[PDB]
Amino acid sequence: ANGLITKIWGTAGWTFNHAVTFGYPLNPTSDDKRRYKNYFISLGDVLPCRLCRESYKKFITTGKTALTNEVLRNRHTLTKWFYDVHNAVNNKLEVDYGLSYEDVVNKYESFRA
Amino acid sequence: ANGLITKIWGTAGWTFNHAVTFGYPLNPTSDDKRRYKNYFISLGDVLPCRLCRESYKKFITTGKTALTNEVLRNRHTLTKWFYDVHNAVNNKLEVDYGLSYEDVVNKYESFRA
Ligand SMILES: Cc1cc2nc3c(=O)[nH]c(=O)nc-3n(C[C@H](O)[C@H](O)[C@H](O)COP(=O)(O)OP(=O)(O)OC[C@H]3O[C@@H](n4cnc5c(N)ncnc54)[C@H](O)[C@@H]3O)c2cc1C
Ligand SMILES: Cc1cc2nc3c(=O)[nH]c(=O)nc-3n(C[C@H](O)[C@H](O)[C@H](O)COP(=O)(O)OP(=O)(O)OC[C@H]3O[C@@H](n4cnc5c(N)ncnc54)[C@H](O)[C@@H]3O)c2cc1C
Repeated sequence: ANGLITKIWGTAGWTFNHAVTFGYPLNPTSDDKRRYKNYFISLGDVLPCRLCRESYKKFITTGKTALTNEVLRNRHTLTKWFYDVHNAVNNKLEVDYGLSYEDVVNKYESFRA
Repeated sequence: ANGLITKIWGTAGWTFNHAVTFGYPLNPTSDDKRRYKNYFISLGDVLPCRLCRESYKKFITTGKTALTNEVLRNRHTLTKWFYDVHNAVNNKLEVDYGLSYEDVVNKYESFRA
């Protein structure tokens, strides 16, 4: 019983991590790509819910949600990828917020510093 | 121009990561220690704020907030360590919340699955 109910960390986890993708450079270096890739892989090892970890790991290594080098090309590809991952999880949970990738871009860019 | 104002990611970041520490095993294996250690080091590479990343990296490599092997001993040590890191950032920002470690444990344990 090492897991915590999603009520406390679920949304915070999504918001923080979407913000992370929007802080990615428009034109990243080889180091930026390596660092962010390692972060998102490690993220799967620490989600406070076993089933969540298993599902996440499956998503980032299969289909269009797979974390590949193409996903790390730029801010656009990284933000789109995580957006897709979030939708993949939503669908598995039988929900769909009908939010377009553009709605998300407009939302997070409103917080650009 | 890659940063985001803290209003969107600050609180979410603390909440999600404190939750991560409470999901850590009571009696971790060498593998668990390595995986969580790598995650918390990588977290410093992706905060969407330049000086925030620098401060965090300095906090986890020096002083009482250093991420040493002892911090990874068990759930108690890892959760206390991140509570200390949060207080270190608070002190740097001249913010005082007065929350005790016991208050934090009570809050997150109430969501124990
Ligand atoms: C990596 C990760 C894996 C998870 N895996 C599981 C799991 O396997 N099983 C389980 O029970 N729970 C899982 N969760 C939790 C879950 O996805 C929810 O956070 C939770 O069920 C709470 O639901 P919610 O309806 O508040 O919405 P969230 O999905 O918490 O609410 C997110 C908010 O973001 C918006 N949003 C919706 N879709 C998108 C999108 N595609 N992009 C950007 N914003 C969007 C809306 O504004 C919405 O209110 C996971 C969380 C994370 C962070
Ligand atoms: C690693 C990291 C580094 C950051 N660096 C900076 C920075 O350099 N400059 C800047 O302006 N902002 C920074 N921020 C943001 C900042 O820490 C706040 O999140 C933000 O100012 C909003 O403040 P808030 O009052 O909601 O409090 P947070 O500090 O967001 O609010 C956390 C909430 O957690 C609780 N809490 C407070 N202390 C503790 C504790 N020790 N342990 C557990 N819970 C506690 C209270 O319930 C509180 O409402 C950083 C965030 C992270 C996640």
